[PDB]
Amino acid sequence: PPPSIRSCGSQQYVTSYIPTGAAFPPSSVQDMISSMKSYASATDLVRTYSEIPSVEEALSTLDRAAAALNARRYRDALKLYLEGGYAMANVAERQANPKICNLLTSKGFETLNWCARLCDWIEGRIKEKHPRPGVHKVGIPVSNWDEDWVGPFMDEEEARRMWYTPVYCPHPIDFSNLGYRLRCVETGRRPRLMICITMYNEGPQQLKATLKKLANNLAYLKEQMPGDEKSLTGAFAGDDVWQNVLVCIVADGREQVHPKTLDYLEAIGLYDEDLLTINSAGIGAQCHLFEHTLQLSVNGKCLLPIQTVFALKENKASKLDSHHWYFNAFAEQIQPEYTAVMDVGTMLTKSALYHLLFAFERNHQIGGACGQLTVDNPFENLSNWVISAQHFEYKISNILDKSLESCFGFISVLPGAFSAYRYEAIRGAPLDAYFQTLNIELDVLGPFIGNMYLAEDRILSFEVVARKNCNWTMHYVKDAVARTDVPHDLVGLISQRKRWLNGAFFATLFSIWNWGRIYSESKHTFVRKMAFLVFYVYHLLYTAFGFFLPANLYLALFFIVFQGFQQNRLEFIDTSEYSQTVLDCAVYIYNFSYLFGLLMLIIIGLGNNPKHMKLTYYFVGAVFGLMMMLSSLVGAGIFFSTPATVHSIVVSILTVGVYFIASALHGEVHHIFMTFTHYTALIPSFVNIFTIYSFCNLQDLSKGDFKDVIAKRRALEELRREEKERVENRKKNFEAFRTNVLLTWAFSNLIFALFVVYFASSSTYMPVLYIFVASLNTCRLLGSIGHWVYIHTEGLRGRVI
Amino acid sequence: PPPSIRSCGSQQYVTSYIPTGAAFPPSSVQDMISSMKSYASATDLVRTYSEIPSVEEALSTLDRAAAALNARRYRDALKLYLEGGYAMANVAERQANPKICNLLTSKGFETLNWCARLCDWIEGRIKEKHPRPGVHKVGIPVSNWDEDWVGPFMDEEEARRMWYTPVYCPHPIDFSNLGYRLRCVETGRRPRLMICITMYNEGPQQLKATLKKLANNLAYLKEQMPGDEKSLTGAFAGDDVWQNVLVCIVADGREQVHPKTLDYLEAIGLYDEDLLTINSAGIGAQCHLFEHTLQLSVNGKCLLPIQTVFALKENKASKLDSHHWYFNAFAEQIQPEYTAVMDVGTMLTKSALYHLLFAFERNHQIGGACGQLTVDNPFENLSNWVISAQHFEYKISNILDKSLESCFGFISVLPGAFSAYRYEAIRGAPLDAYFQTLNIELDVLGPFIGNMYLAEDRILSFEVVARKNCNWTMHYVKDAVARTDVPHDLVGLISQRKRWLNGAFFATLFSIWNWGRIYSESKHTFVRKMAFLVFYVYHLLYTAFGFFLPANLYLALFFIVFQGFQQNRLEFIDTSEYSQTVLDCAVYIYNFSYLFGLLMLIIIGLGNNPKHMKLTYYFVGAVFGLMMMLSSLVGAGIFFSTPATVHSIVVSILTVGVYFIASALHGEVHHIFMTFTHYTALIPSFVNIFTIYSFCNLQDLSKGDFKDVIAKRRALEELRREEKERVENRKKNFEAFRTNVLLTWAFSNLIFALFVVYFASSSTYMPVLYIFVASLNTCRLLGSIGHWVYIHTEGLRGRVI
Ligand SMILES: CC(=O)N[C@@H]1[C@@H](O)[C@H](O[C@@H]2O[C@H](CO)[C@@H](O[C@@H]3O[C@H](CO)[C@@H](O)[C@H](O)[C@H]3NC(C)=O)[C@H](O)[C@H]2NC(C)=O)[C@@H](CO)O[C@H]1O
Ligand SMILES: CC(=O)N[C@@H]1[C@@H](O)[C@H](O[C@@H]2O[C@H](CO)[C@@H](O[C@@H]3O[C@H](CO)[C@@H](O)[C@H](O)[C@H]3NC(C)=O)[C@H](O)[C@H]2NC(C)=O)[C@@H](CO)O[C@H]1O
Ligand SMILES: O=c1ccn([C@@H]2O[C@H](COP(=O)(O)OP(=O)(O)O)[C@@H](O)[C@H]2O)c(=O)[nH]1
Ligand SMILES: O=c1ccn([C@@H]2O[C@H](COP(=O)(O)OP(=O)(O)O)[C@@H](O)[C@H]2O)c(=O)[nH]1
Ligand SMILES: [Mn+2]
Ligand SMILES: [Mn+2]
Repeated sequence: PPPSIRSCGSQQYVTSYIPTGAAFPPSSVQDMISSMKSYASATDLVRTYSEIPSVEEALSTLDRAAAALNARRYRDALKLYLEGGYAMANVAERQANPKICNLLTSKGFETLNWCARLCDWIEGRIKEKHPRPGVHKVGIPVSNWDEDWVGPFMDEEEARRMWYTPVYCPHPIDFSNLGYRLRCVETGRRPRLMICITMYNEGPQQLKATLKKLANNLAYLKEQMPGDEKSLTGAFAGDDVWQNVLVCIVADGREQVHPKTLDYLEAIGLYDEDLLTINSAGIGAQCHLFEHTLQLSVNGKCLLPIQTVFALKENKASKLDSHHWYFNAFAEQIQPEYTAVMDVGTMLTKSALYHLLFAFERNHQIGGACGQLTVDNPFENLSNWVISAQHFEYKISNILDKSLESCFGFISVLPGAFSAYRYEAIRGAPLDAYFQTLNIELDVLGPFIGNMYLAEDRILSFEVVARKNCNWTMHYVKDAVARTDVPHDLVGLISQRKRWLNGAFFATLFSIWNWGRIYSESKHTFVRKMAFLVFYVYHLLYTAFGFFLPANLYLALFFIVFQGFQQNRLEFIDTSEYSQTVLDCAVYIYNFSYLFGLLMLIIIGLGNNPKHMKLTYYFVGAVFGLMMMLSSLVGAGIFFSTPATVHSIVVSILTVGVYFIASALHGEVHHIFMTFTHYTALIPSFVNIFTIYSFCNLQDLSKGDFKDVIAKRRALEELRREEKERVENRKKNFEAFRTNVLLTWAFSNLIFALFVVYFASSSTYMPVLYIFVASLNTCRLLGSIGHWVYIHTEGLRGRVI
Repeated sequence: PPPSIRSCGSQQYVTSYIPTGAAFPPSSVQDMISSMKSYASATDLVRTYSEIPSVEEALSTLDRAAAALNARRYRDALKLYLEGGYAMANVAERQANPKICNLLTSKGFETLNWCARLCDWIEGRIKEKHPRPGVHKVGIPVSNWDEDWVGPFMDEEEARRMWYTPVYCPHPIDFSNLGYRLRCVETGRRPRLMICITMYNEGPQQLKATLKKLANNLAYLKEQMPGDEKSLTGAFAGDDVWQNVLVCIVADGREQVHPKTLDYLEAIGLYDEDLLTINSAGIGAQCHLFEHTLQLSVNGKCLLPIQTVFALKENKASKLDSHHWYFNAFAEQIQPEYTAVMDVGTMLTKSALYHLLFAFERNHQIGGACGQLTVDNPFENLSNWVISAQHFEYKISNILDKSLESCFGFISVLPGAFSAYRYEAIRGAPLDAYFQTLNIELDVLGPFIGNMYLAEDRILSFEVVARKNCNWTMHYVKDAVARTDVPHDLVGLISQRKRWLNGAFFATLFSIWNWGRIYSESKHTFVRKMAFLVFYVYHLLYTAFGFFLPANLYLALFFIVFQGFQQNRLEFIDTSEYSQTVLDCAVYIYNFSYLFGLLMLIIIGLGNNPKHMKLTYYFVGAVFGLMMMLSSLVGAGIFFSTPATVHSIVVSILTVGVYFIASALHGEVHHIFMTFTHYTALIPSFVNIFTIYSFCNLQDLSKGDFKDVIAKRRALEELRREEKERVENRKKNFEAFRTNVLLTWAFSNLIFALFVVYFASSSTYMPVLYIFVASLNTCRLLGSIGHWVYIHTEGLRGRVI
């Protein structure tokens, strides 16, 4: 017996009782239903409201249909798809803009055809697996086109039409099996060189500069004459080079792309928002790819056409995911010969690609090459210290380390900007090892592999060399000069060095651990194996010395400066005078200041982000710079007051003058003279701050029934709770590992420093440090000299062998 | 002219071109539409599929309708509500269970009535603001009822029916204006005492124990005889007390409530999942409240009925939000006299509520009272050290600090478990200051107020005392013994102490800062103001001494033990012998071990969660315990070998024996004898570990068109980005503040310790420390004696004044 609940939701508050077990009489319920008439009025209103549909409602219905289809439910998907198709077909007539009307009509027809196909599939007439809407790319004219632009030759269809398609491929390896194709493959052009330009949250200026530089490089490649020994022959000839180069611009997400970048892309005819919004309504795209052959004009000069594929991912993911998409999908489809990788903003020079291709074609044994990296505008604004210090560091590191590692044909790390590979030695196992993280959950991999974040470049570099049944060796080219941009403040430098140091240390540990695979599996010449053994010994020694760097720096400064001041060993002044208070006060002040600075640095670095702590980092850097400048002045005075000796001059040469010798040999001597003073004032800051902060933030890393409803809710809740627990456990493990590593490092350094201070004197420790430093710098100088000899000789002596 | 796109979504890959500006001819489009016939087949399938609706689909449609209604869109809300109502009305007939059928029929009728009301409102016939579905509470019989249970008297309707209603109130202050009511108010009973039992992720055993203890307390209150001077008179008499007590059980979220707790609640008839799922389909409830008068039986004895309101919040929020809901909604509606707050698991004793009510009624000036807190089963399992140490700390803290602060009538912090207030001094401004965080975004409040997390109890305690135009003083009752449960391991203790120490320190700073309001605004007696001044001076001195505790502990241990060993000042052994190596080796070992331990502790505490670092914390605690035990043994030997003096014995008494004197005065002497040895072995661990880890993790804290669509998307993205930036900025500010505070604390301690070590000797520093400690302990002992005198005298001397 139903109570008086005729007005229960209408009134503000209503109380009722619902007995259980009576089940009610149906006649009373029907009488209650028939006694209410107002409902019809509401019904009429709804029937009046639903007559005219709306674009937004149709898009929402299509989105719901796509979500349901991705959820393994088809009947609701079919109903929603039919409703959306009919709604869009009705709506298309009302719109006034011809573009919008045409796009809506095409989308409606496509949706109706997909509905028919799915209905046929449900009946079992068509046998497929995981049915999806058919691929339907759309070509539209460009809004803005330059009437006055003279190029080699451009078909009207290629020149004035930009193509678009959304993709659904969840595993990019299947990008070609699902039936997707590009304009280049369809047209018959077969590019040989592919360049990937990753982009995420970047202003239009950097992209414009990169595209202009690429066009200039292509023009220079075109303009070279034939018949010369240094001229490339083959598909890279003149007047036809622009058809053999393809540029993939892989963005990282609509949510983070700078709006001005989107405006610039729309200006050059590569991104139209209306087409993206309309065509991708119900597909549920992982990415959207636009294709064009863009033409760029700067000032009064016209550049060469560039074939461009712009891929925009719906979600956000790391750069490794962008490389995954690029390499797997596009490389597997087009199958090029040389694959080049660079970041946005890397402004090349005229003669970079020519040198790279020349080296690749002539040598035939190079499994990967990298160019020299330099800072844009080093001389300009010489007042700033950080830019000059970074310029000096880039020059010295490039010359010495790259030369030495290229002599043995094993580059430790190719720069993430402007690197190149040949797509024959990285197709199989090396790429699989490159993308090991993206295919396996980090719980299975463990902490060691997981912590190798922003370091996979070294993984690929090692895998190319140690590939089984092959002998691929990396190489370094001097002339491939690429100009980047560096942070102008301390905080950005700190963050960048954090990433670089973490990746470098863990990749180096992995390489040292797995070096044996070269002898076990690879097929190299015996001389190559011996050279690799020598380089392995050198690498072990250098890593061991670099792991104990802060203690060595502290000991050197302390001993030399202060125990020459206190124990009267400075040669330009006698300190046997004074009241014995200053002599100990200097040492106490130095020790207390150093310890307090280190404590403050470690607390701040482990604690919070280094962006709001600008003043403290500036203060610590200034203190350390003053200390290092004072120590350098005292050392210079000591050296210039000593009557000099053969041992002394040999040590001084092999310790300090190796930089000047190498720079004069390679002709880059003026930069060193300009920037050595600036670099000398940041060495302790570099070592301490960067290493400590890198090791501190290592944690940072990526038609049922009621019973069915209840069971579904319980299962979903249980699964969510289990997933949350697993994520928490993984984070706990990574934090524990990073804490253990940091404790080991800090305590090893402290114990070593204390033992050396308490159980050794200056006359018994400094010779060992001098010998170690002299040995390392002598090895590096020999490597640089060997590389220069090779680069200036092998061209002429290639005729002999 | 439309291209051949008849088969575009059907095929795997289709290429087409869509010109812009032509707008297409409608005749060709219509001819293309009329040339396709297969669509009808699909249509038929949909018409066949949509005939039979489903419960889950109806619930999903209602949920979408509620979401749309909350989104200020009414037409779509009206359509979805009508569709869901019709679907549920059709579905209700098919179900077999009478309960499900009745609930579905009632929900369908309610939905249809709400649809009619909303349709009338849209036409403007009814004038309202923010229309919402009408409140409709449902009473259902309990599944399990005890046939054999003899109580005082129970109406059939009250005994055998449980009531339920979902609420929508976004601002709980409006809980009574929206028209919601409780069973107690409707029935005519007017409770006077309200008890809130917060719950979040707790096992059934704790809740069962708490309910059993509450029933025992009510029975003891009932059984007391009248006509006695110590017997309460009024609404708390016998045979009718159970009607004047209401218990609010406020959960914290369905996602985190332990399933066994839900099963237990369903067992005693307070939670039915089917009713919750069905009735709350379209309201969009912030909380769901069930009401019952539950009867509990344990073993062969039957307890007294308890009026219970169980409120379950849909989302998760802090305990402060639960108190907000409880206080505002229920206190404003019922308007009780005394409000009691306790946590789940607080097992009371028989004579707790009686003592609390007796004190409140007799004194008439107490604006809030708190009971003594103790550990359950202290003697059992005496092998464990942590439980005994916590028991000793609870006893000593309670006795001394509570007695001294109750003498001046200002308790620093009432325990979060088993506290009480009178609902006349907290109704206005004090509650507004209590809930300042929940009504104002933390950006406006700033870092200082925001960092006062888990400390609002002290805020309320201070606001009650310093209320304008009133004189309310807090009070402490000795006999209100409540037994809690304490963590058995070091890690849980560490986390709990982290929370407590953070809250305590920042609340203490706030109180010291704003103490002037008592003199400025409050209306107290002059003698009260003088007493508050004396207590303020004592509080300042104690806080100042406690801020420099680690340095004082280190100095005391170092000086006494090691500089008695090295400089031959231990009185039971002469160290003028030995080869001068041990004498300095002891000091060096002590200093190095202490510094390394502190460094490890601070790095670990700042670094990661203290749950996977169990071994390191155990090791550090063991080292510090061994050190403290050795120091205690050496000190005892020194004291017992000295020929003794009046000054020495006075210092020893006023330093150590104050604990024993106070415990013997209050009769709790056996616990101190049992647990003093265990507590002595954790003092350095307590101080260092708890303070450092508390200060390390301070960061932890809580029908449009296409152009309209594009503008909507852009606006939503911009708003989301702005919100993300604001959240990041707030987190940056809080991290910076906590880092600055930690640096200040650590560097102050280190500088003080170094200065005292280098510029002072044992004979020039220890007397000051002895004087300070003796003064503080003498003041505390005098406070305890005064409190005991008051508690044993005022009862007899109340006749005089
Ligand atoms: C730590 C050590 O032993 N030696 C230092 C070198 O590690 C360091 O070389 C730099 O290595 C990193 C590793 O990748 C390179 O980072 C890449 O940089 C490019 C261009 O700047 C960027 O596009 C990439 O994203 C980035 N890779 C990432 C983030 O994974 C960096 O280019 C190397 N620098 C050079 C000149 O090659 C050098 C650099 O100062 O210092 C040694 O001390
Ligand atoms: C740090 C200092 O100067 N003195 C210490 C006191 O702060 C501490 O007293 C404790 O204060 C906290 C503050 O609230 C109380 O925490 C509450 O505890 C109850 C029951 O355990 C719990 O229900 C509450 O949730 C919790 N409040 C929160 C989390 O905000 C604690 O009860 C107080 N302890 C006592 C016995 O009253 C004492 C305790 O050892 O130590 C002083 O050194
Ligand atoms: O989430 C991200 C962040 C960055 N990047 C790219 O990775 C590189 C980051 O380089 P970094 O900022 O270290 O140095 P930069 O060369 O940009 O100054 C750039 O090419 C970015 O576009 C990316 O693909 N995804
Ligand atoms: O998100 C939360 C976490 C805890 N609590 C309650 O707050 C108190 C936390 O007490 P704590 O864990 O510090 O000590 P306990 O007394 O529980 O051992 C308990 O009453 C919990 O039920 C809560 O309401 N919400
Ligand atoms: Mn860059
Ligand atoms: Mn508890």
